[PDB]
Amino acid sequence: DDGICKSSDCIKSAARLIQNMDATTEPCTDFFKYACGGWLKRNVIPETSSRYGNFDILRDELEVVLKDVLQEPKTEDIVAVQKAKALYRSCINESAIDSRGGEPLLKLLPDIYGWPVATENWEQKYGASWTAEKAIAQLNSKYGKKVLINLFVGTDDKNSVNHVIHIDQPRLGLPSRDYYECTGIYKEACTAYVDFMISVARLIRQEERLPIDENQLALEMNKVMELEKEIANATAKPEDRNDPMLLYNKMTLAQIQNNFSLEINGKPFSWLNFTNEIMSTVNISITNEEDVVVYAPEYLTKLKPILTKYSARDLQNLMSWRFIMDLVSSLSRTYKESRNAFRKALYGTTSETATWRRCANYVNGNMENAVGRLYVEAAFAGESKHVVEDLIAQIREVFIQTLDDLTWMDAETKKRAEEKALAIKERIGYPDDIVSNDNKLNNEYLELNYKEDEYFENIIQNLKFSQSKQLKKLREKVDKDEWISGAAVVNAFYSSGRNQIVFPAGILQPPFFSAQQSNSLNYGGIGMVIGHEITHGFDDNGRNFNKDGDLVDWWTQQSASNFKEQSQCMVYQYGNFSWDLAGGQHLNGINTLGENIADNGGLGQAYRAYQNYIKKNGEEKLLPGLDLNHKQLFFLNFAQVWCGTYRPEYAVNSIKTDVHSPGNFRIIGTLQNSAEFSEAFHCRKNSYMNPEKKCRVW
Ligand SMILES: O=C(N[C@H]1CCS[C@H]2CCC[C@@H](C(=O)O)N2C1=O)[C@@H](S)Cc1ccccc1
Ligand SMILES: *[C@@H]1O[C@H](CO)[C@@H](O)[C@H](O)[C@H]1NC(C)=O
Ligand SMILES: *[C@@H]1O[C@H](CO)[C@@H](O)[C@H](O)[C@H]1NC(C)=O
Ligand SMILES: *[C@@H]1O[C@H](CO)[C@@H](O)[C@H](O)[C@H]1NC(C)=O
Ligand SMILES: *[C@@H]1O[C@H](CO)[C@@H](O)[C@H](O)[C@H]1NC(C)=O
Ligand SMILES: [Zn+2]
Repeated sequence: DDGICKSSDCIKSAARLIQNMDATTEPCTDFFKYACGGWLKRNVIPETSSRYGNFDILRDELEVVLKDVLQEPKTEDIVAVQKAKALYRSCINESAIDSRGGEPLLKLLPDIYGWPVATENWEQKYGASWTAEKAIAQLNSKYGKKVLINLFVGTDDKNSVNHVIHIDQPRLGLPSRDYYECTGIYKEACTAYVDFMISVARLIRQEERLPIDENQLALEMNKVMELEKEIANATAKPEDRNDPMLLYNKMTLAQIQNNFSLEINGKPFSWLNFTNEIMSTVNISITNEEDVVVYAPEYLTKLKPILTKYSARDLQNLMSWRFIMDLVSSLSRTYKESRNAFRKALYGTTSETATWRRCANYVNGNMENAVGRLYVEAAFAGESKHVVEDLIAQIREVFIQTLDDLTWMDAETKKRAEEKALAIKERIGYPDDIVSNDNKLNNEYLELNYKEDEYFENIIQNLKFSQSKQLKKLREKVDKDEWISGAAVVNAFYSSGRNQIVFPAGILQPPFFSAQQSNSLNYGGIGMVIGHEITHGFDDNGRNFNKDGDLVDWWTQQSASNFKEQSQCMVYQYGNFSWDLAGGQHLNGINTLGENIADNGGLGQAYRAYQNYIKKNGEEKLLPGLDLNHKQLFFLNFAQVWCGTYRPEYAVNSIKTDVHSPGNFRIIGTLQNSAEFSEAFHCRKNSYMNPEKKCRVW
């Protein structure tokens, strides 16, 4: 007995670890290169990917399973499954889609008050009866597209069992407000955006047999850009939306009318009319004392002088465009190709992913429980669920025990933190009844009826369905049994309004987890993920919500002040990271703070749980071909979760839009703060990976 594990499962783990690492790099100088340098040398980002790495590879591999389970009818399939497969088949039939051209979009445009640039005599046909209230509400209520003013039904932050109407600033056509500077690194994207507008307007006019005036098209679409630039500059930055206590402003609709008046197309904007135009689609009446949560009061105030300068036509040119730009990829090849330069500018990709991949993901996104059922029956093992349950119990207890060691909280706040940690609701794998209750699964989709030659009608039906569902919830209680993710997902989640952590079946696989892989690897993989999600209940957002999901302050003044002091260290740390792929720009340490807190706390929680495991059960057998002990393998597996790279165009995008740090800096930043990492690899003091100053929250 040489002490070495020689099982097939140890062999597969060892081979993967060996192939990804670059042992010629000193781990204490750059652990990203040490852990991932072999992967980087062997791989090139595919033409269809904006990012590539071990996470993206797992998602690509999950898509293969979805293809296998969606593409073949089975006699015993229940109606829910038949519908998912029919939807899939409608999506992959490009011949049927191509033969329809843009006709499905042409049929639809009268229902959204047209697109003026592709309409003759727009003012007479649609301007005559146009109102901002009706035009915005139509896009919202029927198609789920929120333009200018984002009104939605969501959970009440301060009463987690109830729903309430929210009003917020809208999303933009470009990835973030920064893009609307339209200079330097943003210039290509802005140019491509307007060219994309022009190209689609041109295609529609061609198919409608209208004359093309290239100068007129450019005049109108550049006016769309000038309008959206003003909208973008009026929106609040993410850094100014990160305190949920300050974001929550509840007031009546009468208050909203008194305090946020708008004059659009020369008409006073009626908030009550706007709200009822939306809620009437689900037979719900609204009066002026309805409570509303306004997340963006400053934005509405800034919108007043903006919208007085624009006509109904100018607004509808932007409003319909924001919907159309989403639809062209559901039309014929000619319409699909109009997006090529825009896609390359935002993502760097030169080709769309395989049709069957896009379609598998589309069906999974819209029928998550039907596809989840098919996925787990094909790919998810039995006892896995129970093993992960036990790992969650260990890490939950480690979090609670660590509270005693934390010197920056008083006893009262620690007790409240333990209360919340004990109340976190765990969801593992999949909801049992997507497999065991056919009636319930069929009835979830009963109102959907797909036609296999009508992909466009199918996706439009799905837009209407999911928006009707959302709006109808206004007077209903929150369903505590609902899962915040489908099972066929390679991710994990935390919900502060439900105080719920979820680990879908899709993430319960190597490198994160296998009942047959070494425990060092499981703790460094899924163990860290579990701690990450629990720690989200206590990050700069989650800490503001109590055990029942309510936005209520349970912190003493001193402990809250200390939380900000401790977390400020990480704001500065990650904000000092320069990203070469993003042109040398610095990460946003405020926007990534929550995820960085979760990374740093979660890895430590997982490590301490692994130490307790060894205390109780003894050391594991070593892996063959690796001169690394199991403490070292714990950190190596953590790091290899994040092996990957980015296209420069997408790095410019993600550094502004991603609330996570890039994988390489999740590795460097977290391990820089870990004394245990530097103990395991015997890093000299003030080596790059072992700075004397270390940040710590949880
Ligand atoms: O870090 C997370 N999840 C990531 C998963 C990698 S990709 C990343 C970048 C793009 C935006 C976003 C997306 O997947 O859409 N995203 C995520 O959610 C947390 S919450 C869950 C998790 C934590 C640690 C290991 C594995 C999972
Ligand atoms: C694709 O759609 C066309 C037109 O409806 C139909 O004739 C053809 O059989 C479909 N192909 C498949 C593989 O279902
Ligand atoms: C952007 O918005 C701010 C705040 O309303 C304003 O002061 C500034 O002039 C705006 N910039 C442009 C270019 O409109
Ligand atoms: C909203 O106002 C319009 C007139 O601009 C009116 O035709 C419509 O019936 C109103 N809708 C509701 C729900 O009151
Ligand atoms: C970098 O770190 C220093 C030291 O804490 C801090 O003062 C500075 O603001 C940080 N810079 C960024 C961009 O985060
Ligand atoms: Zn996270």
